[PDB]
Amino acid sequence: GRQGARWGQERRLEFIDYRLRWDGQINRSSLTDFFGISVPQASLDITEYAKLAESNLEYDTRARVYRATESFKAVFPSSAVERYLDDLLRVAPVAAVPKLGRRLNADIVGVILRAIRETGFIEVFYQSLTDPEGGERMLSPHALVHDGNRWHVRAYCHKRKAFRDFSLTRIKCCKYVGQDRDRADEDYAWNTMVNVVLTPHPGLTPAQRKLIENDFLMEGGEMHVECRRALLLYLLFQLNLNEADQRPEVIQLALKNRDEIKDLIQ
Amino acid sequence: GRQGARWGQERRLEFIDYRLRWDGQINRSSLTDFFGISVPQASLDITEYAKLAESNLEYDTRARVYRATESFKAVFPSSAVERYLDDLLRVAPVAAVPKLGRRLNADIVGVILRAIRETGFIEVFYQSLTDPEGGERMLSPHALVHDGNRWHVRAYCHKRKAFRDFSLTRIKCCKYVGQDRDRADEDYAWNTMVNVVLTPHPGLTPAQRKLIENDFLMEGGEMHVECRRALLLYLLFQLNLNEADQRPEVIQLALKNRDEIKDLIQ
Repeated sequence: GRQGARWGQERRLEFIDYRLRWDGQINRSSLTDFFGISVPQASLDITEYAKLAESNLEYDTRARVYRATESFKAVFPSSAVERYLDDLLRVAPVAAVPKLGRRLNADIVGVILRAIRETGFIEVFYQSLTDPEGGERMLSPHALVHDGNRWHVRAYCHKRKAFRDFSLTRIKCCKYVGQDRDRADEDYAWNTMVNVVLTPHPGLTPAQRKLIENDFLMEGGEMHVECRRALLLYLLFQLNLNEADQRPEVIQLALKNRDEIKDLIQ
Repeated sequence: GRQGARWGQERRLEFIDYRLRWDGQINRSSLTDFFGISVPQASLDITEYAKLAESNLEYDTRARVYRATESFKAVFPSSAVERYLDDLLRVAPVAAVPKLGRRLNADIVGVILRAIRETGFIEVFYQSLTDPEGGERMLSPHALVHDGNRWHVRAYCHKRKAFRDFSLTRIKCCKYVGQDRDRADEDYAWNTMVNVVLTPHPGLTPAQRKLIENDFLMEGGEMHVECRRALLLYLLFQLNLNEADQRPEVIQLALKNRDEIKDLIQ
């Protein structure tokens, strides 16, 4: 009722805050288009956003948009994540492809977050298709990493004496067991910044070569992205350059009837 | 201040609501581990959740967890999306791989949502690497589809007289232009349910064959997933079965220095 209305309105205020942060402006008809609300309601939402931050935005009468002011500081922490729009879209017409992969375990994630926050020791049972028997492992983690769909923890392995990555869905048990020293400054790969230069794939026709350079805002046929050395492997996966242990276990399934399901594709 | 505290607490109430929906229970130490709050605060959060739905949960003194009651109905719409935990993790230690892909355009998404809601005509400029020149197109959409990272719109193409998929980042312009008739019941592929049977990949050793069947809860070495015919192609991408037009444009980049960046991988 009222709680459902205040909850729904709060997401629209986060939409406003997001649009101002990333696009620099918002139209009243953006709210009506996106959420299916009336023009009056969109006017109430904009007024409510202004009560939280009176100088975050300003109406431009000629253009008929609200623009982010010079003093704009986002009101909600959610505005900082680029993909938050995807979440707003998914929560407030929309359909999903079936996810084959395993579901993230909130208990294991919580223990790892605690251990990162407190620089703790954790004892895990890690089990992978590369070593099916699995084994217990002693880790000191210092970062939880999002790779599109997949999560992995960056941690110090103590028997092995090196910093490594561990896929969250391959962690079957996770227990906090002690307090450690901070090691983050010894993970050189994690801290070394690499300037990755991308160009349009050789072989593209002139037209698709110019399209891709326009789509990715390249200067002189080049694009620059800063990556930590310990994350290069994950960036290259997006370009489909490698294919191996650190990809999902879903890849290791197979269709019982590959002939019959292929016919059904159109 | 107070607004920041009520906003932060609301995410913890959504965590509670999510855990009850998906895991059936929540521990007080789950809140403290995940959010870094004090035990007293976690007690205040649980009490606040109970005020919204007094019978959604019940404390089990022996196990020391709050369990979802028989009458549990989620309090927040966000609890319905499995991947909402990933969003809570990303908003409230955490790092991200650089996203190479283009950012979702909220204006275009809003026009498409409006057209789906109102069964409208839309006029788009669609531009792809398969046809670089691009072209204007007349579409009547009826679903917005999430495929992990990627979005596409399922729509009726009128010059072509068929239902097709259109990647959202390849839509460069989108305008609502008219009102249409409802066509959803004529999209047979979208409405035809397919029972996809998956098995462990042939060739796996006995150990990794049993691991994967335990990980995906298979009965008799088999797994069943319902897919709409018009979504089979996207399910097969997760198994890496095809590789082509409907994958990201990012795949069509290349590393300027493939030798130097390969050395840096460890």
